[PDB]
Amino acid sequence: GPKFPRVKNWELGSITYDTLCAQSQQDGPCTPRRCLGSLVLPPAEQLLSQARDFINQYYSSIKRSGSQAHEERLQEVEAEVASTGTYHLRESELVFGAKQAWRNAPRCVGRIQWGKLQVFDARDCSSAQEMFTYICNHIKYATNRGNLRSAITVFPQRAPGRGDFRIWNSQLVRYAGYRQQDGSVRGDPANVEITELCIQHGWTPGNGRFDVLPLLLQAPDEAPELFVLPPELVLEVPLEHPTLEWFAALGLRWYALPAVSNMLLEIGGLEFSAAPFSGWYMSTEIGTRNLCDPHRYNILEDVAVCMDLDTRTTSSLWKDKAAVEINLAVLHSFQLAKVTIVDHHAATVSFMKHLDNEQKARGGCPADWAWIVPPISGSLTPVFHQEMVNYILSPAFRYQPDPW
Amino acid sequence: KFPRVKNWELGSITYDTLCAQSQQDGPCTPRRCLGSLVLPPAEQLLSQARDFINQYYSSIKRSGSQAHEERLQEVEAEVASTGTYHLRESELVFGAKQAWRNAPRCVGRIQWGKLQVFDARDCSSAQEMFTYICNHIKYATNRGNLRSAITVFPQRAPGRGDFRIWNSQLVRYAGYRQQDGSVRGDPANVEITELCIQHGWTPGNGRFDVLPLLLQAPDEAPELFVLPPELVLEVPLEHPTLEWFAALGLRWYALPAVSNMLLEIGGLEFSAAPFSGWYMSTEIGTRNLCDPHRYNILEDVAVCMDLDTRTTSSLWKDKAAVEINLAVLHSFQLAKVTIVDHHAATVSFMKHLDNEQKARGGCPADWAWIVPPISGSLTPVFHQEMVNYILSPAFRYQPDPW
Ligand code: HEM
Ligand code: HEM
Ligand SMILES: Cc1cc(N)nc(CCCCCO[C@H]2CNC[C@H]2Cc2cc(C)cc(N)n2)c1
Ligand SMILES: Cc1cc(N)nc(CCCCCO[C@H]2CNC[C@H]2Cc2cc(C)cc(N)n2)c1
Ligand SMILES: C[C@H](O)[C@H](O)[C@H]1CNc2nc(N)[nH]c(=O)c2N1
Ligand SMILES: C[C@H](O)[C@H](O)[C@H]1CNc2nc(N)[nH]c(=O)c2N1
Ligand SMILES: [Zn+2]
Repeated sequence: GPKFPRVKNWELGSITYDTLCAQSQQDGPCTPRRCLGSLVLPPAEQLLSQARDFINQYYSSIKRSGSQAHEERLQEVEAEVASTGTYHLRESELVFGAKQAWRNAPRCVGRIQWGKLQVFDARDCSSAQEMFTYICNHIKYATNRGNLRSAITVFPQRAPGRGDFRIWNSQLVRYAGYRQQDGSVRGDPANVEITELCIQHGWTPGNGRFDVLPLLLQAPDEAPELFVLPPELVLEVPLEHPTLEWFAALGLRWYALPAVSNMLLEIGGLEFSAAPFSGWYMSTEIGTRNLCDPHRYNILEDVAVCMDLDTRTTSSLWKDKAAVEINLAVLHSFQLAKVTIVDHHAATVSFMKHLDNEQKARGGCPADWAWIVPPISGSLTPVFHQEMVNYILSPAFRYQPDPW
Repeated sequence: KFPRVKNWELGSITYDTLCAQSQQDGPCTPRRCLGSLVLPPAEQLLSQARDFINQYYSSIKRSGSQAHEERLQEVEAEVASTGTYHLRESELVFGAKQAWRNAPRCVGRIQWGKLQVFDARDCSSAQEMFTYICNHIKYATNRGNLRSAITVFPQRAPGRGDFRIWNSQLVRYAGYRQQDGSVRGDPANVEITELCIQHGWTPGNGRFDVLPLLLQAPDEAPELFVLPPELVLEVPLEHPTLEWFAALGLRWYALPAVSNMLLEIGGLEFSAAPFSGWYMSTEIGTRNLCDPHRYNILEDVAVCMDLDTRTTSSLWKDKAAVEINLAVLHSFQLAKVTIVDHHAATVSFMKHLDNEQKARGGCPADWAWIVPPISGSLTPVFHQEMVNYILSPAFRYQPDPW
């Protein structure tokens, strides 16, 4: 074959060549000498070239590449950058850019859905209070009484010598994590720092395991302001198991809406520092990671004890048995509650379909194997057996430093 | 810059400095990561040779000695006259252990210093190869108390064909392709099965027929050798509580022994150098029995358990897999054959990472291979960042001989 990465599926014996990776402008963490794939954490004329590239992507997406409108838009952008140092996206350009950022996200297994994204344009927002209103609207629309809908809300872009719009919280919904006197944590240990930041900024803390955090919202060059979500806007699912009656007695729950709020959306050189987006959960994110990680709720031993498993020897597979029942409880409870959720089998089958769609549409799909393969039952899903090429395309969602 | 390597469960950071010692490239470039891929003159030989001799004398703390200097002259003298050289037995022993230590895909490396090395470099015929292989199997098997071992046959030489073992492992079950494309037995072994028959083997018709070995002395047709049934220890599979499981008629062999890899030491290449340890239960329970392109028994077990097969959200697949793994562990424990579960194995690997950090300043590891195929995030290795790179001595893939 050709001189592009050859990609193999070991289950089916089929081969593809990734030619899309040629479009990658930005380097990842690896070199010839060493693979750094498993690592969680990897303008002037510079703006113009990123902007030109994005405008070319837009016009090609609407099959008007080389058109008069295409060439006029290019001239517009360079003139605007020439005089002001920056430029602004048309509305349809933002919608295209946000969908493309999602389509481009190598860590997202949900990308079959990429073309179905509600884009709320909030580039008119001028205060923290209005951010909150926009966010509540997002949450209401996206939650939709359990019939979840993917959405993103985009706040004003970064601007030269003016402060950023930032949502301080890592997600729109987060449970408090309260550091105890003994040094243990009540609630979610992932959220200890954001919890202590909320208190420093005047929040009156609770002391439950599932206290919903307020939002800390920052408008340009202002201290962040604190906003409590009205509890009726935050849909949650109490967890029960279909046959283990005691599981409901554990008082476990999770919220419906996974909504990432700390990522930067980059489109044609422009940087949207506040641009929260939401989808629906894959069940392993809740049942395996959030509930069973040792550094999260860590409930495995408790569930195993209730199941009367032999927790004293690794070889009884007590961890695997408990984890499976916890995942089942998550699925069953969301289903009973009528809240959209997808299991890791159905999600990974749909990601394989996505890989085939993108092979034909673009000649490849950037994908992070370690993130795509679910954290339980890996080789039981078709993605385990699929080789993947990881690279950065733009538009992109990127990590950005915390605002404090 | 040297890689920062973080453990996300403990918050601890190390820096890998061992990777600087890498000379051969992996598949990745700055543009794109290819880490998930399964398949990625005299002065050149001389520099690899010297570097390996330096590794050796350093390992015995005699670096810079008379012995060291003289050995470097011997190697130099032999390469300059003949284009090649030969290893002393003790250097071979050191290189074999180092190749294993360096194997990025191996979760069992806490064991690396405990390897029995059989020198089979005085082998001159397929007949002799078979004798050496039977001794390896008998030693390694040890009536169920498994012992890691490697047997090293003669190195590649410029003027001739290679010594090769055609089979990918020393023990493999036949796969018989049916007229309608389906397979009886192990679908992974269809090609070696046909090669065996074609070289004269009378085939069986079972799901677990142990294959003969095809052994090749240089520039000769391979020869067929049936392993004596008493040499191949096997474990019938049953479940501690599910009575019908035994009725599935399942079984696996005790001894995992890879026989198709090339061992490279100091620039010299050992095209036949089979090595063996003991199994991690997920290799059998998860991959060999449940891969859809392997024995693919998930659905049969699910039905036997009376699971709801009609929907993925019942997690029938996850439930059947767990019980299959449990049966493997139980059965091996019952038969007194060494096995390690994925929790104990990954915990030991974490200890190995820490040992290697102190000893060498790093450890090459291939995350996708180290994390087990079920319950990944339930093991500590899932949460550990890892740097993959090629050090020498090394085990490598090589082309199939046919
Ligand atoms: C439609 C339902 C969706 C499902 C089932 C889904 C599934 C997932 C899963 C399972 C992860 C890994 C999360 C983890 O390990 O914590 C993920 C990560 C990601 N997803 Fe999707 N997703 C969906 C919608 C979306 C939407 C609407 C966007 C953006 C528009 C998106 C962009 C991302 C990004 C950027 C990451 C990486 C997060 C990070 O690095 O912190 N996802 N998603
Ligand atoms: C002591 C018992 C051992 C255990 C439990 C162990 C564990 C493993 C496991 C689980 C794999 C991945 C296998 C797969 O996914 O198919 C592996 C691969 C490997 N192991 Fe170890 N191992 C052990 C001994 C050894 C020994 C003695 C050597 C060499 C002297 C070795 C070298 C390798 C190599 C080269 C691979 C990669 C094989 C390939 O790429 O096909 N292992 N081992
Ligand atoms: C939109 C959406 C859908 C869906 N099903 N799931 C999600 C949740 C993704 C949340 C990912 C959280 O990532 C954190 C916690 N684990 C790894 C770490 C990676 C990371 C680091 C940083 C600095 C930021 C960030 N967003 N993500 C989001
Ligand atoms: C020593 C040892 C211990 C232990 N627990 N397990 C083993 C067996 C390792 C089996 C390796 C099988 O690898 C093949 C089949 N799946 C991935 C593929 C990788 C590969 C490709 C090629 C060309 C050769 C090769 N040896 N391995 C060996
Ligand atoms: C060290 C390792 O990269 C890390 O634990 C990764 C592995 N795979 C993952 N996969 C997903 N989806 N999410 C994660 O947070 C992680 N964590
Ligand atoms: C495509 C992907 O890399 C491939 O399926 C790998 C994943 N991880 C693995 N890990 C181990 N131990 N053995 C394997 O064969 C594989 N296969
Ligand atoms: Zn890489």
